[PDB]
Amino acid sequence: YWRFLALLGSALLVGFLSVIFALVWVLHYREGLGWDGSALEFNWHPVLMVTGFVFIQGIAIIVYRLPWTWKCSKLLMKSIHAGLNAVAAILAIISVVAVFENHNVNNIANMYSLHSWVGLIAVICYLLQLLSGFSVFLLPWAPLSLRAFLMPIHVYSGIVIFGTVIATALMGLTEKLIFSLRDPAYSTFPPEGVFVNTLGLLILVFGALIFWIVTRPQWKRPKEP
Amino acid sequence: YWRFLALLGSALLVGFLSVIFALVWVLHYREGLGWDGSALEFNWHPVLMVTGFVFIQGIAIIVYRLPWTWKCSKLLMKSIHAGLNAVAAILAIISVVAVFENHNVNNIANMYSLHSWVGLIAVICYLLQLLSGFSVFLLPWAPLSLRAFLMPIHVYSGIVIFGTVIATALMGLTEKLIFSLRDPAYSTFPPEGVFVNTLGLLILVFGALIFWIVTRPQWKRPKEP
Ligand code: HEM
Ligand code: HEM
Ligand code: HEM
Ligand code: HEM
Ligand SMILES: O=C1O[C@H]([C@@H](O)CO)C(O)=C1O
Ligand SMILES: O=C1O[C@H]([C@@H](O)CO)C(O)=C1O
Ligand SMILES: O=C1O[C@H]([C@@H](O)CO)C(O)=C1O
Ligand SMILES: O=C1O[C@H]([C@@H](O)CO)C(O)=C1O
Ligand SMILES: [Zn+2]
Ligand SMILES: [Zn+2]
Repeated sequence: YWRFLALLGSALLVGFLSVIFALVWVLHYREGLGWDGSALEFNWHPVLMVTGFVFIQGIAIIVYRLPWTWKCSKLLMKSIHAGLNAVAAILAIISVVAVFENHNVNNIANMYSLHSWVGLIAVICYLLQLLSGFSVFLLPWAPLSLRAFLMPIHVYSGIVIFGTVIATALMGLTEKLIFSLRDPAYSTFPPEGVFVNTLGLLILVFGALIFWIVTRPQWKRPKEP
Repeated sequence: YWRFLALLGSALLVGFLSVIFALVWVLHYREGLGWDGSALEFNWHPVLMVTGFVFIQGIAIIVYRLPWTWKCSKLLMKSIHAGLNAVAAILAIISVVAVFENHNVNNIANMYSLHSWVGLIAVICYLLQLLSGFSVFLLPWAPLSLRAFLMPIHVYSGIVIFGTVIATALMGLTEKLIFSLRDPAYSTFPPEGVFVNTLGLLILVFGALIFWIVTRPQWKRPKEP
């Protein structure tokens, strides 16, 4: 229980450092934020993605395993889980729309890269996990048998999409650093290169912590009567 | 059992398509292979990495869950598991040495990228899982209690390193396509862009299949007496 406390502690810390490093990076090293820059608008993409898709979803994934909720309502924890994932969906759609906007405005191509393919798959599958999850596990009419055999799929899919999102983030960082750090070139180890690489590792470690927490059987929410 | 057969079937298929797509890509679209090209030598990197690190390790990770081995020796299955992971280590070290060689020969920088940071971490941790795994679980002198509490770490770490390796592969593809596809630019959807993006997705799906297989409790190797 207290070693769980230390794990949730570390996960929260690394996660918040991921968001801080995202913000510091776009504000300091890049040009900033804004709703038309146009790269000012683009840099909403990494910031949103880290914030909702990696961090908020990272937390939503393990919301049920907090002990101070075990004797809380299941319908309430379903509400927190659904809603937290929902904030993360909204933010990720906003983040993808930002890129489609900066690109259509600036006459760049869409969906040519592997980062966008994987990314868009993870987004679509995230909304399918959200819709099925909401129309089976929150909603009332779904027969208990349908919950019974959707559940292992739904847990697995959640972990898979989480990982895929981490992998797409690291691909995103790479694309941005290679495109942007031309002179000083990325190869020359410039300050933004080390800073962003570190943010990468933080996003990675945070994934590792969330996976550890979420795969302890001794911290699963104790089964309902 | 037969739905397991179909899963191992699909995993093997997608895995072999990953290796085929790697080879077709470096041989067709790039310049080829060789032990001094110098990019001929480099293109050993993706090919080796896909082959040993993604595929051979993908198989080693689920070797114990094949039913036709459940009433086989545990020491034998430990041998296959160890040895398969060992082939994958050898190949991955060869693959990293290839890059350090092409780069030192051609005066490029080392370890400036996030793909190399994560990649090198995954390699070091893969050799630490290999050494600890070999000096606890194959070797005789390790007290059963030390196996008892190393095991959940060791399973977790294996799954984490597998995923990290998948993420580093996708980062690698991205780097290579962005560096190499200058004219026709990657953005222009050239044939190699679609082919390699597809190889990316195959590497991804293969990871998903291996994770599904390896997290079915009904396919864990039945515990020793
Ligand atoms: C993109 C959206 C979602 C993702 C990534 C996701 C992910 C997950 C994950 C990873 C778990 C395993 C947690 C654990 O066992 O500790 C889980 C459990 C669960 N999820 Fe979701 N989920 C999503 C949407 C939803 C929605 C909308 C609902 C609606 C009620 C829902 C209901 C549940 C339930 C009931 C559990 C079982 C909790 C337990 O007793 O351990 N999920 N989810
Ligand atoms: C991890 C979750 C992420 C997802 C799911 C995701 C998804 C996407 C999608 C669908 C696109 C295509 C948009 C378009 O074609 O206009 C895109 C573009 C892009 N993203 Fe991400 N993204 C993520 C994170 C990041 C991060 C953290 C960065 C950091 C800089 C980044 C950098 C880029 C860049 C440079 C592009 C345009 C180049 C391209 O089309 O590949 N992405 N992303
Ligand atoms: C990089 C090297 C390695 C990786 C990635 C790795 C990965 C894994 C994974 C993912 C599992 C879980 C499989 C399952 O539960 O179905 C596992 C199980 C196991 N591994 Fe390893 N392993 C490595 C090295 C070794 C070595 C050298 C040994 C030496 C004997 C070993 C011994 C075992 C044992 C005994 C099990 C339990 C099998 C069972 O009864 O289910 N591992 N390994
Ligand atoms: C997935 C497992 C992989 C691992 C663990 C890995 C690891 C590494 C390491 C440690 C380096 C640094 C070598 C040096 O600095 O000279 C490197 C470089 C490189 N790798 Fe990978 N690699 C992997 C897969 C791939 C794949 C599939 C490609 C496909 C083209 C690729 C493309 C590159 C490129 C272009 C470089 C040089 C640029 C750089 O330093 O980032 N890698 N890799
Ligand atoms: O609706 C639900 O389904 C799961 C599980 O019981 C499925 O077997 C769960 O925790 C609910 O409250
Ligand atoms: O976000 C991007 O960065 C590069 C380039 O615009 C930098 O000048 C690019 O092509 C993107 O899509
Ligand atoms: O050496 C071993 O340790 C594990 C497990 O028993 C640990 O509890 C296993 O399968 C062995 O043969
Ligand atoms: O493997 C590589 O591809 C590019 C470049 O060499 C292509 O001309 C680069 O810098 C690498 O390290
Ligand atoms: Zn852009
Ligand atoms: Zn090179």
